Amino acid sequence: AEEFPVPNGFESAYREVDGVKLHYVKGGQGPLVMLVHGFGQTWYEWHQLMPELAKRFTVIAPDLPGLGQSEPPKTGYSGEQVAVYLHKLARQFSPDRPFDLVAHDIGIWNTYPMVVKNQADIARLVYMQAPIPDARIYRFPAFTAQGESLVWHFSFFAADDRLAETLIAGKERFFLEHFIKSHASNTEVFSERLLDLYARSYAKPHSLNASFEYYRALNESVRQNAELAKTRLQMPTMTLAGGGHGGMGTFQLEQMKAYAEDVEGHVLPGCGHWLPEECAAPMNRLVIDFLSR
Amino acid sequence: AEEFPVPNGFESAYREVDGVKLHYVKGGQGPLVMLVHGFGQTWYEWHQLMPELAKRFTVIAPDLPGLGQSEPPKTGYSGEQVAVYLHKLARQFSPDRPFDLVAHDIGIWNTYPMVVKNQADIARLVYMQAPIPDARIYRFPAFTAQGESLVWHFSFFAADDRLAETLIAGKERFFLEHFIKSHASNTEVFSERLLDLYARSYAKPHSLNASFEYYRALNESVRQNAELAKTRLQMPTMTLAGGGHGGMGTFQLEQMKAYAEDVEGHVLPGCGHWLPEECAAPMNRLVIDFLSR
Repeated sequence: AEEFPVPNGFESAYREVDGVKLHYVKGGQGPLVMLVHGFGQTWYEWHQLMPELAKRFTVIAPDLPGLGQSEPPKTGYSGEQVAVYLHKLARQFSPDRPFDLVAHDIGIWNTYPMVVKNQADIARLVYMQAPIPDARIYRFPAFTAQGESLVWHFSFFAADDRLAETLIAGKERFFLEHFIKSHASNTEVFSERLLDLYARSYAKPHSLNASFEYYRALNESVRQNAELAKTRLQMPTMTLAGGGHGGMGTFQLEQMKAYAEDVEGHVLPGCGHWLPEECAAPMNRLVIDFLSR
Repeated sequence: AEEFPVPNGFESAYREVDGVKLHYVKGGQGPLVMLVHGFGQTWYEWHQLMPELAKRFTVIAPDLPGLGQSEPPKTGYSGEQVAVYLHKLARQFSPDRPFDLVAHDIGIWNTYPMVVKNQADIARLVYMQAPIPDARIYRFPAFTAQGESLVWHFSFFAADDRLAETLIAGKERFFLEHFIKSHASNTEVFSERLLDLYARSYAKPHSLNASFEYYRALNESVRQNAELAKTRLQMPTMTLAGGGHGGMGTFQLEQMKAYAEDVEGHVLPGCGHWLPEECAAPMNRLVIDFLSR
């Protein structure tokens, strides 16, 4: 019944949060670290980091609402709405201590509002490989002198008429493999077995739709964040980005400098978008050291 | 067999040009005007303008290579390669006199090189609703505060692994309706009957692939034009652009001023991309008046 194999010593479980049944994988002991995945993926993208982190922390990795084995949200897909589910989930497990947060891709979109509104609950923050929704996203190019651009998919996924679901249905494995590899530097880490697992998961009709609903809410999140951003983040923050094909480069740290007072950043040469898989060992090391300081 | 109904008094015919059988519709008497369609359509987009122009001109409307009933090109799909076919076709019917040219969308891409290389063969020029391929196209955004951007489809159509044909095959009628209407202001001119006609034509497998090969050659066309643009156009030119949803707005004229010495531009309010259909009366009047000087 599990969509992905659970690491030894971890449990797959469910918690109801505001009427929404969320799936997560949990292990370890100590202060809580929540890990939040992004588009095309599930909790499983963290499966190499989780056992190392569980040596020193309690580690929880949820499926975003509607993705993996988590139920769709009953409110909506904008960042402020989804962030409520994730914040209350973390609070069920760390009610008496601030917790750490690591997020990738749209996991950023779905956590930033709860970080900025509940700063006393967040001990340390790691964000990798996606902009915080704001006006800067309107500057990315539609097309480049080398071919397809990094984020033309924002428009593809946000289009109405269920454009993305209709074109991708029946071709979910084909599309996801193209999407992953077109934003990767290191494609060999994506075995046919691994692509099969991710494709089977997001091909569930409610999960295919949920994937794109995050993008259909992106302009709403941008508008939400315009007000939230008047309060800068005060906790220690680290950004990570790939320096290779598919990576955000220096954008990640430069944007975060406008949001956070105490921020450090690293660009990983030879790595693209999918840092936990393409560049697991150095990504894991940087996260662990930053969180363990 | 005709994919579209020929206007009364016109003939549907073919002509072999450098080994490629081009389809065209021809009527009228007098000096030659060639009308060149763009993406998603065929010669038929001109069918309301042709009877009017034919009162004063010989009018020819070819199908672009690979599209409508024309064979794919044997050289390639870059602007400079395709323009050879169109120039030679026009000169078969106007061997000793300059002709007029009207082009829409990627018809611009496929005619600009033969215009700049054979300026004495072009009496007057009308371009509407697309950039000439140059470095400006790398500045359009992937995503806008309103949502879908104008030209995110550049990356989609240019993507490798035949991404666009693989996703759109079997769904051509769905996709073309969405593409056309999302770039329109006056959407109700696109009846189901008309969409059926256009979709059946570009769903031919070689036409679906040809459609996207034009975008796969776009960066080559940009590199070609960087050299060709060192000479400005000297003949009278007019640009038209829609001012409504889907329209190029002031960009059309502002770019043309870098390419032409003698240019007047119009922005048609309440009109999007598909000027001949969305705004037939004002567009036809503008074109007929400009060519009748």
